[PDB]
Amino acid sequence: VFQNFETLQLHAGYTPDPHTRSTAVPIYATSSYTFNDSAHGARLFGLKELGNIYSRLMNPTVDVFEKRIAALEGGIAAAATSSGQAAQFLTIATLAKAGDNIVASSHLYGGTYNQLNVLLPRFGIKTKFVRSGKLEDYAAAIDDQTRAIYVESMSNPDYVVPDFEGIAKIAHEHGIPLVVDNTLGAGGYYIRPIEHGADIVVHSATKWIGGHGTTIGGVIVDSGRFNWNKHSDRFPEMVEPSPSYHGLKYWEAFGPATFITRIRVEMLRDIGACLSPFSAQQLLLGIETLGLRAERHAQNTEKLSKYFESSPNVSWVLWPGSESHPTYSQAKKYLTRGFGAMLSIGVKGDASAGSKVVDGLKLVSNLANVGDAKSLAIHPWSTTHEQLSEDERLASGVTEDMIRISVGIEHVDDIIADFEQSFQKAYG
Amino acid sequence: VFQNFETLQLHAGYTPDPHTRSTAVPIYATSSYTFNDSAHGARLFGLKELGNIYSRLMNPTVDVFEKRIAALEGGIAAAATSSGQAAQFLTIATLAKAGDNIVASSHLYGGTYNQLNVLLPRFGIKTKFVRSGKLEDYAAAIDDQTRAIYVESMSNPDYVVPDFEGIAKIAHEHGIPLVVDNTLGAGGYYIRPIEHGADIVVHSATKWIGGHGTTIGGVIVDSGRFNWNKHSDRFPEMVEPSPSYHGLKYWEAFGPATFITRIRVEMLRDIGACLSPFSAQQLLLGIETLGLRAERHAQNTEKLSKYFESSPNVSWVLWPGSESHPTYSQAKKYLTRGFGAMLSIGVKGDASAGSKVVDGLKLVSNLANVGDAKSLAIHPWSTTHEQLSEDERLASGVTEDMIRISVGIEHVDDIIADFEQSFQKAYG
Ligand SMILES: *[C@@H](N[C@@H](C=C)C(=O)O)c1c(COP(=O)(O)O)cnc(C)c1O
Ligand SMILES: C/C=C(/N=C/c1c(COP(=O)(O)O)cnc(C)c1O)C(=O)O
Repeated sequence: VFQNFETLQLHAGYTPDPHTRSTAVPIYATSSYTFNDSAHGARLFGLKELGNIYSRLMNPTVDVFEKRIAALEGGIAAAATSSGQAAQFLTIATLAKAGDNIVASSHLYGGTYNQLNVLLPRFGIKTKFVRSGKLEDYAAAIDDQTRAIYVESMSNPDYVVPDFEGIAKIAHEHGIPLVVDNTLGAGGYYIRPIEHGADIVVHSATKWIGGHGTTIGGVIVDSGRFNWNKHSDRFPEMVEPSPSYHGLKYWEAFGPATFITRIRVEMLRDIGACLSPFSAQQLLLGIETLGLRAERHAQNTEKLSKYFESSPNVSWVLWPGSESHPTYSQAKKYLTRGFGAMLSIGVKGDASAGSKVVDGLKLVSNLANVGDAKSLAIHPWSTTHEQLSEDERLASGVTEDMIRISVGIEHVDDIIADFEQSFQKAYG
Repeated sequence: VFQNFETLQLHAGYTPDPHTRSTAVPIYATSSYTFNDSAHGARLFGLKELGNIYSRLMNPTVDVFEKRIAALEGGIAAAATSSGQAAQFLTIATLAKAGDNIVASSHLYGGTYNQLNVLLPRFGIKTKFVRSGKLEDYAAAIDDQTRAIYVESMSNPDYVVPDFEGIAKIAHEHGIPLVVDNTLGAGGYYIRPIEHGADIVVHSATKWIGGHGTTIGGVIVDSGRFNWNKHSDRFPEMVEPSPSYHGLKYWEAFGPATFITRIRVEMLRDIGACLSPFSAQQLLLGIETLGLRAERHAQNTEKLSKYFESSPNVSWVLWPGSESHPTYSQAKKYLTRGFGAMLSIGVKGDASAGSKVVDGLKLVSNLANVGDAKSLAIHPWSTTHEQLSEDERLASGVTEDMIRISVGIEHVDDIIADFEQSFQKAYG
């Protein structure tokens, strides 16, 4: 047992196996695992014994990655997926089925919005979007078919910080879990939603968790704290005999691990959005420095917001740590280890000034990603949120003059100098 | 243009890029691809220009994998998935939505059956199973909500070969595509369903395509031969303005590549079951020997069926090249380059005779996989088909005494000798 993020990110969930004593995690580039005998195979498939069967469901490299992220977020267990989008999809598909709905903040990553608003309705799963952040609107949107409340721990790219505890209380009084996308909380370093009532946490490990922009992946973290038996009227599949496994009852067999066990033995087994062990190993190398990177990211982001605030060329600065931020009181309560790695800005001049400043950058990179160690910038109105209508973009805090900046871990003087010379060129 | 499988498996879909001139396919371990300028990023996201955006959707290593398989199967294009299960799920989820159904053969790999019988119904998508293989029963099952016919080119694990041409006509005359799971066809080497009417081909690339049991992966191959416009009454999303892309009309923009385009810009984008480049490079190493391996696999299987036919300890041999096989007339018609890499057997003795024989093998491995270069054996009643009810296993051809054998490319004498010594320990 360790308390400290900086120790867990190096040590949790792995012990050198006695056979090789390998200090680093091996890459188990295998699809299969040989049975000891026929009866052993029968027990593994019959869920009468834990053990490796097939890498669509489990892999010892992926397993270290799952346990470590679980330990950092404070959950009991995790399941890795092939992407952050798949982490969201498998979660929602386990909680809900045709005829159900979920309640969700309207401030979302554009891919999430399109998934909730376009894809899932094809399967009879609808989403009601709440724009205000007000507790009473979240409560009003819930009905008898609702199966979750869904929010981002810091919305991409306007950085709304939700009232985690208030929203969790509403969810729990209605008998539904709170699902938090904690991607912008950097693996639990900036924000730890399970400590504030979240029942399930999903991540795009592609971002800060991975940290180096090499690898797509996602992960689903189960708090173990939602009582599926007590709320079985909304979730009968969690307690009733399972058609997939000859009347197996998940709650009776697995208890607090019921949700994440279903994710694995039903959803990964049948949807098949599994993570490669090569990908897991790249994510593990990033996790080994997650706290150090997230610490420098937030320091650079703070200094860079100061420079932007006093710049004659900057119209506005959106940074969650600012006392003029619309949700500063939530940010102050929940972000006590740095106010994130992100800021957005609007620049002065005509409609083409935003592109001229980005295109003039020579150190910052213009691409679709966040949470690289390299500094990035993009115009989300035309990119990450392009699929939404203009009204849905504005309802998500995405404006047409906004430049989203993912602040890297380069020396902050070089980042500042890069904008400062790009400003000279577009203005004077 | 090359004709020959043996040449395509080494050359199709890749030319050394002029910058590095790398003869082998590089591993593009990157999440992102830097824009030339802001306008370029907007053109990419707007689907106005072809180009790398983000590895959840596209990756140059994965692109070679996709093009090479499409060329080997005779399709216009392909999309990779994280697993064979994901390939099937994304395909059906694009053809069907809540309220729709598909018609499928009852002779299915157990995970596919569970997908169709248990998972997809939760999304309002039901499956009607046909047990007889009779053209009339396939036709009687279709109704106005049907969206495809689904068959395996050689069913796992009784090796029923369908009447491809007859079934493809039933599908096309009712306005629906024939979707064929060609996993046991070995990437098109043994069977090329598109030559016999199939519109969409799915593989588990985990099997013979990869050929070394290192990597999970899937692929979807579009023939480009199904007129979505002519059948827009059953598939309106193929022609009607798309809510994901501001009214874009897919058929009008992409024509015969419409289905495979939606797989990428809708399903891989939103479900996110993508393949990593490390996985793709492993599978490309497989594909470079696929014809050589499949040829040796089938030579060994033929000789091994001969050995089993004349063994006193064997009760029955099930091999699609046998003139006694139930669908031998289909097999003789569609399998002209070797009768596959699989056989099944039942052994004399009590209930525990099959386990005695498998457990006594020292060269053949007892595990869950087919299509490894190493020879494999398993008991599908308690493993790959365990989730099915007894009646469902029997209607898929699976019985309790069945030993499924994936014949490897070891020297056939060592394979035979392995069975001999296990036969002598268990039968005196
Ligand atoms: C292969 N399924 C194997 C399970 C270990 C087996 O031993 O048969 C398979 C699949 C699933 O593909 P993934 O395992 O998700 O890549 C799909 N269709 C067929 C016909 C298979 O054999
Ligand atoms: C290019 C994509 C970026 N976003 C990703 C993302 C995902 C989706 O996660 P995968 O990309 O599927 O791993 C989920 N949740 C959040 C808050 C995200 O930011 C981007 O914003 O620029």
